[PDB]
Amino acid sequence: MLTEDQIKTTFADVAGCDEAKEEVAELVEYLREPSRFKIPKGVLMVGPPGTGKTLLAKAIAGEAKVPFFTISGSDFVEMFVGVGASRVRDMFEQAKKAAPCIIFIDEIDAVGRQRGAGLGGGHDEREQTLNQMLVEMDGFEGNEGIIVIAATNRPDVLDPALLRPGRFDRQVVVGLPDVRGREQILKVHMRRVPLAPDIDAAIIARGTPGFSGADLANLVNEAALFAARGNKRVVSMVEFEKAKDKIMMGL
Repeated sequence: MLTEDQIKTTFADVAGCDEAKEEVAELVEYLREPSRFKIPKGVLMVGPPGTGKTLLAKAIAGEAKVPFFTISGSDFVEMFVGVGASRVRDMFEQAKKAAPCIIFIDEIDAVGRQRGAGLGGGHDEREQTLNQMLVEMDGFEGNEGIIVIAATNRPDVLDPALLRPGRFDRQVVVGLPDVRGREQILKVHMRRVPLAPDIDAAIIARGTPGFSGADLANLVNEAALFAARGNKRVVSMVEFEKAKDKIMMGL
């Protein structure tokens, strides 16, 4: 299925990520004015879970004032079964009507998973789906202003056909926030939460190395939940301590 985002996302909607926002500047400029521009074709957002990879892709589109499309390669939500070459073609043809635009391939880890022991997939619709995505990118003339984006933490596990020149041959690092980034992100997610005098986002950040953006959003949520559980009007540092610990037990 091809979907389109109906609400714009911009960099204002992305907490932190300052480094990656700078790195994608060139992509935003290409989408705004493709004829002015090697040319971007496929971009992989590379980083661990929770760094906001798909979110940043959506934000590029809103910064450039272009549509954000998503392609799904399976009609079933818990299993990747493919949609086949014809459906892939139809999805690219319809998105290309609206170029310049971003086309985001959902779940590239599944779509690009290596399955044939190098012998190919034949009539397996999963490989038919992958192969047609590659063919469609190779058919871009590069004046259209289309960027195809996907997201992974393991680019080298993907079918190497995906990473050849002209396909997903650019990677953008979307990494974990550093301690300054964590404080920045926490402040965003705490803005509408009632805080005790003892709250110090810098101290929370010191105690949360390796937390992703999602982890930080969830940390604030779990602290707020502990405050609710304790019937407290505001969220204090002890609710953050309880939240941080609960989260460090999912592991």
